Amino acid sequence: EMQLTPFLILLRKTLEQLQEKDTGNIFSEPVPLSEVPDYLDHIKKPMDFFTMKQNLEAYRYLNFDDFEEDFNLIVSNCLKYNAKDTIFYRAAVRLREQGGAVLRQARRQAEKM
Ligand SMILES: CCn1c(=O)c(C)nc2cc(C(=O)N[C@@H](C)c3cnn(C)c3C)ccc21
Repeated sequence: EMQLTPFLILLRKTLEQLQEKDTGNIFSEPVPLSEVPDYLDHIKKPMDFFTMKQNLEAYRYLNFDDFEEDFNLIVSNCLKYNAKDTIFYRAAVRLREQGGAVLRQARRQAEKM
């Protein structure tokens, strides 16, 4: 199959590209429960890009689909929690669109290895 090191290099680059699409950095860190005290009542598995970076370096993404699954959680959690008329909801829609294109290109690179 493929070697670990180039795959992790690719995931690192892809994660950076996804964060670049989050210009407000609203997905960069876990949603602050100090300010959203009911968040865990609705969201079973919080996700954010800092947690994704920790998972990456902890060797918890060994295939592309697990990495993409956690990105999709960032999006879906935000769509679930926030009303449609909020900036947060619309930011998740835009991230789904822009991040999907980043991910399709990165997957093509993974399939080259
Ligand atoms: C879009 C994801 N997201 C949500 O889905 C919901 C429901 N709330 C969010 C709230 C913040 C947030 O509070 N950011 C800044 C003002 C702040 C204030 N104090 N602290 C410690 C921080 C980080 C960020 C993202 C959020």
